[PDB]
Amino acid sequence: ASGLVASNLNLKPGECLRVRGEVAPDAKSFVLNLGKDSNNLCLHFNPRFNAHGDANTIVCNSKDDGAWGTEQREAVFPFQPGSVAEVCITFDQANLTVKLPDGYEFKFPNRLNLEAINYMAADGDFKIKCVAFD
Amino acid sequence: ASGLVASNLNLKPGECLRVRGEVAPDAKSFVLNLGKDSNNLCLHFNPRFNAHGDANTIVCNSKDDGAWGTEQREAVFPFQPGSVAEVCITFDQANLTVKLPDGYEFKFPNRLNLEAINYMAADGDFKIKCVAFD
Ligand SMILES: OC[C@H]1O[C@@H](O)[C@H](O)[C@@H](O)[C@H]1O
Ligand SMILES: OC[C@H]1O[C@@H](O)[C@H](O)[C@@H](O)[C@H]1O
Repeated sequence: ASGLVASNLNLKPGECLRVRGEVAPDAKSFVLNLGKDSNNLCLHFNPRFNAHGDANTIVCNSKDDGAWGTEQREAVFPFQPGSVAEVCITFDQANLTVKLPDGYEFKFPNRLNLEAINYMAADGDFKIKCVAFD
Repeated sequence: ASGLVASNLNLKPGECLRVRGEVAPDAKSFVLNLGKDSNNLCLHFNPRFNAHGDANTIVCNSKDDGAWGTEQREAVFPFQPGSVAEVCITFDQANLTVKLPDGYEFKFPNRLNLEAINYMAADGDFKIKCVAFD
Protein backbone atom coordinates (compact mmCIF):
# COMPACT_ATOMS: atom_id res chain seq x y z
CA ALA A 1 0.00 0.00 0.00
CA SER A 2 3.12 2.20 0.00
CA GLY A 3 3.85 3.47 -3.50
CA LEU A 4 4.97 2.37 -6.96
CA VAL A 5 8.50 0.93 -7.02
CA ALA A 6 10.43 0.35 -10.25
CA SER A 7 13.85 -1.24 -10.85
CA ASN A 8 16.13 -2.03 -13.82
CA LEU A 9 15.38 1.44 -15.22
CA ASN A 10 18.92 1.90 -16.50
CA LEU A 11 18.43 5.63 -17.04
CA LYS A 12 21.71 6.90 -18.50
CA PRO A 13 23.18 10.43 -18.31
CA GLY A 14 21.16 12.82 -20.42
CA GLU A 15 17.87 10.92 -20.16
CA CYS A 16 14.74 12.54 -18.74
CA LEU A 17 12.33 10.89 -16.32
CA ARG A 18 8.82 12.33 -16.34
CA VAL A 19 6.52 11.53 -13.42
CA ARG A 20 2.88 12.61 -13.19
CA GLY A 21 0.79 11.92 -10.11
CA GLU A 22 -2.09 13.01 -7.89
CA VAL A 23 -1.37 14.82 -4.64
CA ALA A 24 -3.76 13.65 -1.91
CA PRO A 25 -6.52 16.16 -0.99
CA ASP A 26 -5.14 16.29 2.55
CA ALA A 27 -1.48 15.66 1.79
CA LYS A 28 1.20 16.30 4.41
CA SER A 29 4.10 15.39 2.11
CA PHE A 30 5.17 12.88 -0.53
CA VAL A 31 8.42 11.38 -1.73
CA LEU A 32 10.02 10.40 -5.01
CA ASN A 33 13.23 8.39 -4.57
CA LEU A 34 15.78 7.78 -7.31
CA GLY A 35 19.12 5.99 -7.14
CA LYS A 36 20.87 2.61 -7.31
CA ASP A 37 18.61 0.99 -4.71
CA SER A 38 16.57 1.80 -1.59
CA ASN A 39 19.76 2.54 0.37
CA ASN A 40 21.69 4.45 -2.26
CA LEU A 41 19.68 7.40 -3.53
CA CYS A 42 21.03 10.09 -5.83
CA LEU A 43 17.80 11.98 -5.22
CA HIS A 44 15.32 12.02 -2.36
CA PHE A 45 12.73 14.51 -3.69
CA ASN A 46 10.53 15.42 -0.74
CA PRO A 47 7.92 18.20 -1.06
CA ARG A 48 6.59 18.90 2.45
CA PHE A 49 3.25 20.66 2.80
CA ASN A 50 3.37 20.34 6.58
CA ALA A 51 5.90 17.92 8.08
CA HIS A 52 9.06 17.93 10.20
CA GLY A 53 8.86 21.66 10.84
CA ASP A 54 8.56 22.48 7.14
CA ALA A 55 5.52 24.25 5.67
CA ASN A 56 5.33 24.12 1.86
CA THR A 57 9.02 23.32 1.47
CA ILE A 58 10.66 21.08 -1.11
CA VAL A 59 13.46 19.17 0.61
CA CYS A 60 16.00 17.11 -1.32
CA ASN A 61 18.75 14.87 -0.02
CA SER A 62 21.03 12.03 -0.98
CA LYS A 63 21.45 8.70 0.75
CA ASP A 64 24.78 6.92 0.56
CA ASP A 65 24.78 3.37 1.93
CA GLY A 66 21.93 4.16 4.32
CA ALA A 67 23.30 7.50 5.58
CA TRP A 68 21.46 10.73 4.77
CA GLY A 69 23.51 13.60 3.38
CA THR A 70 23.08 17.37 3.72
CA GLU A 71 19.54 18.55 2.88
CA GLN A 72 18.84 21.18 0.22
CA ARG A 73 15.73 23.39 0.22
CA GLU A 74 14.06 25.24 -2.67
CA ALA A 75 12.50 28.71 -2.80
CA VAL A 76 9.28 27.71 -4.57
CA PHE A 77 6.51 25.21 -3.88
CA PRO A 78 4.31 24.70 -6.98
CA PHE A 79 2.26 21.87 -5.45
CA GLN A 80 -1.33 21.88 -4.14
CA PRO A 81 -3.27 19.21 -2.19
CA GLY A 82 -5.77 17.35 -4.36
CA SER A 83 -4.36 18.30 -7.76
CA VAL A 84 -2.32 16.68 -10.52
CA ALA A 85 1.41 17.41 -10.44
CA GLU A 86 4.13 16.50 -12.92
CA VAL A 87 7.89 16.56 -12.39
CA CYS A 88 10.69 16.04 -14.91
CA ILE A 89 14.04 14.79 -13.68
CA THR A 90 17.13 14.75 -15.86
CA PHE A 91 20.24 12.79 -14.97
CA ASP A 92 23.78 14.06 -15.49
CA GLN A 93 27.19 13.01 -14.17
CA ALA A 94 27.66 16.15 -12.09
CA ASN A 95 24.04 17.02 -11.26
CA LEU A 96 20.42 15.94 -11.43
CA THR A 97 18.18 18.60 -12.92
CA VAL A 98 14.62 18.83 -11.64
CA LYS A 99 11.93 20.78 -13.45
CA LEU A 100 8.77 21.49 -11.42
CA PRO A 101 5.08 21.82 -12.51
CA ASP A 102 5.38 25.57 -13.10
CA GLY A 103 8.61 25.28 -15.10
CA TYR A 104 10.93 26.19 -12.25
CA GLU A 105 14.22 24.30 -12.44
CA PHE A 106 16.90 23.48 -9.90
CA LYS A 107 19.89 21.16 -9.63
CA PHE A 108 21.00 18.68 -6.98
CA PRO A 109 24.60 17.40 -7.01
CA ASN A 110 25.19 13.76 -7.97
CA ARG A 111 26.99 13.01 -4.70
CA LEU A 112 27.03 9.21 -5.08
CA ASN A 113 28.55 9.67 -8.56
CA LEU A 114 26.05 7.27 -10.12
CA GLU A 115 26.53 6.57 -13.83
CA ALA A 116 22.94 5.39 -14.19
CA ILE A 117 19.67 5.44 -12.25
CA ASN A 118 18.15 1.97 -11.86
CA TYR A 119 15.77 2.53 -8.94
CA MET A 120 12.67 4.69 -8.52
CA ALA A 121 10.16 4.66 -5.67
CA ALA A 122 7.17 6.82 -4.83
CA ASP A 123 5.52 7.04 -1.42
CA GLY A 124 3.44 9.45 0.57
CA ASP A 125 0.39 11.37 -0.55
CA PHE A 126 1.25 11.05 -4.24
CA LYS A 127 -0.72 8.68 -6.50
CA ILE A 128 1.32 8.15 -9.68
CA LYS A 129 -0.78 8.36 -12.86
CA CYS A 130 2.01 7.88 -15.41
CA VAL A 131 5.77 7.59 -15.77
CA ALA A 132 7.78 8.17 -18.93
CA PHE A 133 11.43 7.56 -19.81
CA ASP A 134 13.49 9.05 -22.62
CA ALA B 1 19.72 -7.42 -19.01
CA SER B 2 16.02 -7.98 -18.27
CA GLY B 3 13.53 -5.17 -18.75
CA LEU B 4 11.76 -2.83 -16.38
CA VAL B 5 10.23 -4.30 -13.21
CA ALA B 6 7.47 -2.52 -11.29
CA SER B 7 5.93 -3.52 -7.97
CA ASN B 8 3.21 -2.06 -5.75
CA LEU B 9 1.36 -1.21 -8.95
CA ASN B 10 -1.94 -1.62 -7.10
CA LEU B 11 -3.90 -1.81 -10.36
CA LYS B 12 -7.58 -2.19 -9.48
CA PRO B 13 -10.38 -3.83 -11.50
CA GLY B 14 -11.66 -1.46 -14.14
CA GLU B 15 -8.51 0.66 -14.24
CA CYS B 16 -6.68 0.85 -17.56
CA LEU B 17 -2.96 0.09 -17.67
CA ARG B 18 -1.29 1.47 -20.79
CA VAL B 19 2.23 0.26 -21.49
CA ARG B 20 4.33 1.63 -24.34
CA GLY B 21 7.75 0.23 -25.15
CA GLU B 22 10.29 -0.32 -27.91
CA VAL B 23 10.55 -3.79 -29.41
CA ALA B 24 14.25 -4.60 -29.88
CA PRO B 25 15.27 -4.44 -33.59
CA ASP B 26 16.54 -8.03 -33.51
CA ALA B 27 13.92 -9.52 -31.17
CA LYS B 28 12.68 -13.06 -31.77
CA SER B 29 9.90 -12.28 -29.29
CA PHE B 30 9.17 -10.24 -26.17
CA VAL B 31 7.37 -10.58 -22.85
CA LEU B 32 5.22 -8.41 -20.63
CA ASN B 33 4.32 -10.09 -17.32
CA LEU B 34 1.59 -9.03 -14.90
CA GLY B 35 0.46 -10.51 -11.58
CA LYS B 36 1.27 -10.71 -7.87
CA ASP B 37 4.99 -11.47 -8.21
CA SER B 38 7.42 -13.31 -10.49
CA ASN B 39 5.92 -16.69 -9.48
CA ASN B 40 2.25 -15.73 -9.73
CA LEU B 41 1.35 -14.16 -13.07
CA CYS B 42 -2.24 -13.50 -14.07
CA LEU B 43 -0.93 -12.60 -17.53
CA HIS B 44 2.21 -13.67 -19.39
CA PHE B 45 1.86 -11.69 -22.64
CA ASN B 46 4.35 -13.20 -25.09
CA PRO B 47 4.30 -12.09 -28.75
CA ARG B 48 6.52 -14.46 -30.74
CA PHE B 49 8.02 -13.36 -34.05
CA ASN B 50 10.09 -16.51 -34.40
CA ALA B 51 10.75 -18.33 -31.15
CA HIS B 52 10.07 -21.63 -29.43
CA GLY B 53 8.91 -23.02 -32.80
CA ASP B 54 6.14 -20.40 -33.28
CA ALA B 55 5.91 -17.57 -35.81
CA ASN B 56 4.23 -14.14 -35.43
CA THR B 57 1.92 -15.59 -32.79
CA ILE B 58 0.86 -14.03 -29.49
CA VAL B 59 1.06 -16.55 -26.69
CA CYS B 60 -0.63 -15.91 -23.36
CA ASN B 61 -0.45 -17.96 -20.23
CA SER B 62 -0.73 -17.78 -16.46
CA LYS B 63 1.66 -18.90 -13.73
CA ASP B 64 0.19 -19.99 -10.40
CA ASP B 65 2.53 -20.69 -7.49
CA GLY B 66 5.18 -21.34 -10.12
CA ALA B 67 3.16 -23.63 -12.42
CA TRP B 68 2.41 -22.63 -16.01
CA GLY B 69 -1.19 -23.08 -17.07
CA THR B 70 -2.58 -23.89 -20.49
CA GLU B 71 -1.44 -21.46 -23.17
CA GLN B 72 -3.87 -19.52 -25.34
CA ARG B 73 -2.82 -18.21 -28.74
CA GLU B 74 -4.31 -15.06 -30.24
CA ALA B 75 -5.87 -14.53 -33.68
CA VAL B 76 -3.84 -11.49 -34.71
CA PHE B 77 -0.28 -10.21 -34.63
CA PRO B 78 0.02 -6.41 -34.97
CA PHE B 79 3.67 -6.33 -33.89
CA GLN B 80 7.01 -5.81 -35.60
CA PRO B 81 10.64 -5.89 -34.40
CA GLY B 82 12.38 -2.53 -34.04
CA SER B 83 9.29 -0.40 -33.46
CA VAL B 84 7.12 1.19 -30.77
CA ALA B 85 4.13 -0.78 -29.53
CA GLU B 86 1.55 0.01 -26.86
CA VAL B 87 -0.84 -2.41 -25.19
CA CYS B 88 -3.74 -1.51 -22.93
CA ILE B 89 -4.84 -3.84 -20.16
CA THR B 90 -7.79 -3.99 -17.80
CA PHE B 91 -9.43 -6.73 -15.73
CA ASP B 92 -12.27 -7.99 -13.55
CA GLN B 93 -12.28 -11.17 -11.44
CA ALA B 94 -13.28 -13.31 -14.43
CA ASN B 95 -11.09 -12.03 -17.27
CA LEU B 96 -8.28 -9.73 -18.30
CA THR B 97 -8.84 -7.67 -21.46
CA VAL B 98 -5.85 -6.88 -23.67
CA LYS B 99 -6.15 -4.21 -26.35
CA LEU B 100 -3.45 -4.17 -29.04
CA PRO B 101 -1.84 -1.42 -31.21
CA ASP B 102 -4.33 -2.18 -34.01
CA GLY B 103 -7.31 -1.57 -31.73
CA TYR B 104 -8.06 -5.30 -31.52
CA GLU B 105 -8.88 -6.57 -28.05
CA PHE B 106 -9.21 -10.05 -26.60
CA LYS B 107 -9.80 -11.63 -23.22
CA PHE B 108 -7.67 -14.02 -21.17
CA PRO B 109 -9.19 -15.81 -18.12
CA ASN B 110 -8.14 -14.39 -14.74
CA ARG B 111 -7.00 -17.77 -13.39
CA LEU B 112 -5.39 -16.39 -10.23
CA ASN B 113 -8.66 -14.66 -9.36
CA LEU B 114 -6.62 -11.53 -8.69
CA GLU B 115 -8.54 -8.52 -7.35
CA ALA B 116 -5.48 -6.30 -7.78
CA ILE B 117 -2.35 -6.39 -9.96
CA ASN B 118 0.81 -5.30 -8.16
CA TYR B 119 3.57 -6.66 -10.35
CA MET B 120 4.71 -6.07 -13.94
CA ALA B 121 7.94 -6.96 -15.73
CA ALA B 122 9.27 -6.72 -19.28
CA ASP B 123 12.13 -8.79 -20.66
CA GLY B 124 15.17 -7.61 -22.59
CA ASP B 125 13.34 -7.31 -25.92
CA PHE B 126 10.66 -4.88 -24.75
CA LYS B 127 12.05 -1.55 -23.51
CA ILE B 128 9.29 0.24 -21.61
CA LYS B 129 9.17 3.97 -22.38
CA CYS B 130 5.82 4.88 -20.81
CA VAL B 131 3.39 3.46 -18.24
CA ALA B 132 -0.01 5.00 -17.49
CA PHE B 133 -2.87 4.27 -15.10
CA ASP B 134 -6.29 5.56 -16.15
O1 LIG C 1 16.96 14.18 4.96
C1 LIG C 1 15.84 13.46 4.48
C2 LIG C 1 15.01 12.88 5.61
O2 LIG C 1 14.54 13.97 6.46
C3 LIG C 1 13.78 13.51 7.54
O3 LIG C 1 13.41 14.61 8.23
C4 LIG C 1 12.53 12.75 7.12
O4 LIG C 1 11.83 12.29 8.19
C5 LIG C 1 13.01 11.52 6.32
O5 LIG C 1 11.89 10.76 5.88
C6 LIG C 1 13.80 12.04 5.10
O6 LIG C 1 12.96 12.86 4.28
O1 LIG D 1 3.32 -21.14 -21.57
C1 LIG D 1 4.42 -20.46 -21.00
C2 LIG D 1 5.71 -21.22 -21.20
O2 LIG D 1 5.87 -21.49 -22.63
C3 LIG D 1 7.03 -22.21 -22.90
O3 LIG D 1 7.06 -22.39 -24.24
C4 LIG D 1 8.30 -21.50 -22.47
O4 LIG D 1 9.42 -22.24 -22.73
C5 LIG D 1 8.21 -21.30 -20.94
O5 LIG D 1 9.35 -20.62 -20.46
C6 LIG D 1 6.95 -20.46 -20.66
O6 LIG D 1 7.05 -19.19 -21.31
